[PDB]
Amino acid sequence: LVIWINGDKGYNGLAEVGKKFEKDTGIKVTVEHPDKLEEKFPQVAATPDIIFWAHDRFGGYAQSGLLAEITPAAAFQDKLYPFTWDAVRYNGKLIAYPIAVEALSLIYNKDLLPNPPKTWEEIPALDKELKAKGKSALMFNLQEPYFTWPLIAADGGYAFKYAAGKYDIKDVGVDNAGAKAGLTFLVDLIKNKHMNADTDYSIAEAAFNKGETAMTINGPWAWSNIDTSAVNYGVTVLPTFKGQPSKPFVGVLSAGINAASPNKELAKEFLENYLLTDEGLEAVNKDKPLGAVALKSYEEELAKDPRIAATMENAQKGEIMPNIPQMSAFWYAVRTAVINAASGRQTVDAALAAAQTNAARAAAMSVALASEYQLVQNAQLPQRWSQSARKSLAILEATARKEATAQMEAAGGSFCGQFPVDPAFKVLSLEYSAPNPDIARAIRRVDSVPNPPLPSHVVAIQSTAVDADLSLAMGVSLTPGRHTSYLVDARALQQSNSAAVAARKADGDKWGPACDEMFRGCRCVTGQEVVFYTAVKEPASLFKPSFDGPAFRPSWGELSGKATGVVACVLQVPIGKETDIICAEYDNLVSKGQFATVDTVNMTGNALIQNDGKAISKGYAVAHRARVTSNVYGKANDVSLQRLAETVWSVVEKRLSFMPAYRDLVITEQGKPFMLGATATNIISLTENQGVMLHLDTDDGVWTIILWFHRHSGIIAGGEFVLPSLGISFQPLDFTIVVFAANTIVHGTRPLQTTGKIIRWGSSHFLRFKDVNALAQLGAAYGVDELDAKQRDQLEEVDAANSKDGVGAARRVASCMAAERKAAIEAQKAACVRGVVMNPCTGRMPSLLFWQVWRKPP
Ligand SMILES: [Fe+3]
Repeated sequence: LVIWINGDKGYNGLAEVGKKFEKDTGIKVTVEHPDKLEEKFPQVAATPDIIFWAHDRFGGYAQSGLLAEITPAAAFQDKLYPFTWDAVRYNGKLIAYPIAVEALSLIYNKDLLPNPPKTWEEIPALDKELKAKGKSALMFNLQEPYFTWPLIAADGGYAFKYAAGKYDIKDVGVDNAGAKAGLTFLVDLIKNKHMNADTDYSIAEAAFNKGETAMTINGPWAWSNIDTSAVNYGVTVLPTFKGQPSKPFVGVLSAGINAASPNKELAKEFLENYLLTDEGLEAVNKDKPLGAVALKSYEEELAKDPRIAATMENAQKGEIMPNIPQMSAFWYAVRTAVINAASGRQTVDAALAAAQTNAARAAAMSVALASEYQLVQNAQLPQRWSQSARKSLAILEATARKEATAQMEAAGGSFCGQFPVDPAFKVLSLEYSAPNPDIARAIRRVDSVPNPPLPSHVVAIQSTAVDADLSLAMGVSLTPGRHTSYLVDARALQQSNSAAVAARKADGDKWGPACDEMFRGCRCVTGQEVVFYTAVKEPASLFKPSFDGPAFRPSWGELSGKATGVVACVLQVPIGKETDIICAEYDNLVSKGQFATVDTVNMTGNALIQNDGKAISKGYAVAHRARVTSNVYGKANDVSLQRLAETVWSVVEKRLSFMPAYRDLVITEQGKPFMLGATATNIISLTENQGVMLHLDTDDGVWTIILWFHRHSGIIAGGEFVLPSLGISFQPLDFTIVVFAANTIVHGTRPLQTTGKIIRWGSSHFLRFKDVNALAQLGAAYGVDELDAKQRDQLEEVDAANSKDGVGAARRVASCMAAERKAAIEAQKAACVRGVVMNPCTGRMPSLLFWQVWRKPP
């Protein structure tokens, strides 16, 4: 049993609970507190056995089938308050165990305020009295609607209408009279000087803990801090409004079991019998406060503390937070409404009118986007496969193999350019000659060892008929008679990915002994053109093929009941006109200073570096400046970048016809202007004789392109590109390109040592989706073509400020532009503007595309 829980909880106490579990049963409990837990669970669970989080996010996990249905006996359900069970019900089924209950309360300073107001209506009078002594009645975080909603909801008003175990995303309750009344009262307190419309979390928490305000509104997480102050304080029921209870949202900390866990009946034993007990929860409570708990017996003990009783009281008068993803539409719309109404930028009536309409609209769009993503993940390539076609293609491929074999006889061997290719050997070092100003040419194998065999989960395809089947179905067309296709068992690929990551961690995040051991089992494919397909078995996983898709009849029976997908392809580009163009643009952009140094690696392309406050258009800072300062042609670098991306993309697409289909599928109309030309590339890297640790990428597109070329002569040892879960590695020769699914295939580059002046230039062409989303969003807010003018303006205003009042005054102006840009992006992001299609579950692109289902019934 592996359990993840947040770092601000009592995990060591929960680890003690796990220790009492390993004594009675011979089962160890290991408790991690991973960072970024909110988002890291839905990313990894899609591909711990127990997860500890607020119930509201578990509805989303349930929609994605990341949780097990919990089946407690009605005798165990009686140990817990019934509302806490509603917290953990998605679509009629129980999806987690309730642990703790949490809601806002009224917190008051006893010395300033022995009898706290029962009602909101007596607060302005009470602020009068307090104002005499230079103190305020009430100060709380007005910036986040989680805090102001209790008041707004009191007289009616709700997020989404609950009915028949479901939230109706179309029925928003922001706009009614009850809500208007509540918000009107809130802004009235501001317009009568009682509350300051600027007050946030920190301001309110400072003021109360120093004795400047009599009351604050906060939750149990805040008690610790007050405990360190000179304040004598209580915690009580929230004030009523028009005689109704303030209605705060209730968050129920819950424990859900992973749907992909083999450990279901022994996590059920652990949580029902070792944590949900008085000694179980107290163990955890000693480590860290829980506030109110769901377990009736222990709650009765904690309720002896008035603060805890007050929490449960406010919780029972409140509303349980909807466990659906569309709460984000609700929150953003209401946050804007409250900020506007409180600043006088809108009438209360106008603010809630717009919030209602916007939330409804955004909630609808998010559902539309979820259904569209499914069609993206399930989309098929234009059909070229047929039994006649694959037979025809196999003949053609078979003819090409005889030709290549005759060429190989006539020439005395196999060659990639001038480099001798012999798969009996593994190329550990190699020599390049630079006889002219063109690219240095790979000429001679220097060091070698016998070439390791393929690992057992990777098979070379021998049959031309099978070659044809995959080629047609997968949009791959490698050099006829001069390539090798491989099939990789999908389960073993995922296991080997984890082993590779483990090795890199054990080596201390570098190429060390564990990575080297793996490398020694990697077979060399230097000088080869190859493709790897992974085959997913029908469940009857890291990869998500739809087994409801159309099926083809394979000539190979072993493919039946499986789906294939392209995970990697190595091309050897013949030195010529395209390599001239590509290499020239690198040289142009290097000379003209258009590569920015980053976290090392140089980058160029259509970035949006938000850390640069004054950035408001596509490209790195040097690119913004070159458009303005040039005295010949302002778009020159943009022309050079587009030719660079398009020439690489063209060379790749000749061989891999799925690539344009992937481009057309994932780039939205709003994203197209921010790609480099008609490609799926928006960022291009450049490295000089550099290795990189084994890793998966996370926030890139489905496939990434990597290329290399060489400048002077000399010898390179090491520097192989390694794909350890595919069991292969290679030295880049004249112009090697790899196209691969970098979010799902571990990959890295070993350190190099050189003799002579030789430079190996490496370059990744990839889709960094955050930049294209932010830019698509800026395009929506300002107009695509207006960005250049805005960039030109913002550069002048900042230079003027720097030229007039110094660096600090300039960075103040940048800071101003950043906040304005941030506001514009946020509003478009909330209106669901996107540059790319993304998994709403993961916030990432799909793990692969264009799965083909094979079935051979008899
Ligand atoms: Fe990478």
